[PDB]
Amino acid sequence: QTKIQKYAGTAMPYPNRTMTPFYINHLGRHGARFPTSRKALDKVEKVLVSAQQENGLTSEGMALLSMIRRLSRLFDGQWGKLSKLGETEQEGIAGRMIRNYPQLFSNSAKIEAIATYVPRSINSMDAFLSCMIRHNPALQVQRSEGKQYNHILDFFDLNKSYVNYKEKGDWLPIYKAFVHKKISPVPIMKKFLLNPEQYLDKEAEEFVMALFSVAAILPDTSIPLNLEDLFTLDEWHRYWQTQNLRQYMSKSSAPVGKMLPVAIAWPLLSEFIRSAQEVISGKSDYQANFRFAHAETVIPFVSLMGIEKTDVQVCRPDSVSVYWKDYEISPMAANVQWLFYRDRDQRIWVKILLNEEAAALPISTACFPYYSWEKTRIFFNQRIEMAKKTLSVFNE
Repeated sequence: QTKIQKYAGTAMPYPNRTMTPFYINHLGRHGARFPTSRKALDKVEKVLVSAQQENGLTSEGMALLSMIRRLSRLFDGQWGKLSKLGETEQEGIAGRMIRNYPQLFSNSAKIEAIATYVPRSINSMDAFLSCMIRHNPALQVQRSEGKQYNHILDFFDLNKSYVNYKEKGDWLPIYKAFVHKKISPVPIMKKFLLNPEQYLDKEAEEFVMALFSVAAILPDTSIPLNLEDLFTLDEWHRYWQTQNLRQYMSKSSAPVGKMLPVAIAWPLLSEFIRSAQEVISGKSDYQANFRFAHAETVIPFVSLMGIEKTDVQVCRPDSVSVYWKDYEISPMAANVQWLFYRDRDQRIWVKILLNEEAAALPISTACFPYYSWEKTRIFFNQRIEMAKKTLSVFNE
């Protein structure tokens, strides 16, 4: 809601969200989590400590060093864990689902959930499922997780050409030029350090970006401490535009990526269609399929679906933030739900929810937000055919 929250990008907490379908196809990111890496924290601490050693800290810098050390102790042994906020995010998504559609989860409905091998995704799964079961203990639940789901939930680690692009592709120099252009370190470091002009641009920029990283993740930890006022609103705006661009080029439909980051999600799109077709035909009689994974799963998946705006190909880096916004796609606990309906004449309609808001597809319908399942499935199969055609070029 607030501009400052939006500027946390994919580190933004799930936004406030406070007739009846026969099936629900779901994919959700884990809820809000702790930082996964101590790298930014340690870099901020090294710079401040070393400055404290040469009498180079302002008053606010000494206070900042004290605070950073406290965070280091509070984060210790918590890295990457689902936070209590992340638990409550899952409980709200689950709870709104069962209260919006209780017949679907009535009687002895059958649901299945899958997660990656990552504990925060599993703990998110269970927070979600415990809510379901508390509301209806007569639910039939199948719960599984692990590397057997790597191909549909973890494709971003398995595609060699994509891993190479992610680690050393042409988006890197663009991203680094964008950072140098958008971030002025010296005004920020003046708050904390005497003589910030004595710092080289490279270390000054690594310090500032590391500091942003620490401030950006703090609201996801449930620790009652905040660091947003380390920076002005305009500085957060600029930092966000750089992180938004990094996500868009490394994981979404930027021209520099040639759709390789998007194409790799096709097995999940294929899996989504198959599980719906099996429910529709009666081969399966699950009332819902839930899947718990990561931003790296959701972002290319939403782009591959073609949910409008999310697969735009912007040639100019400075224009991306106008057209593609990562906090509207992959906040914490980001999720995609497909709701299936059968009408009076047994026709099948699908409604697509991104973060619980109706999403548009570039096909026609006479009753938005409801789309013809036949037309939608035909469109998704074309998306998969295109993704495979893309992948045939980058076969390494």
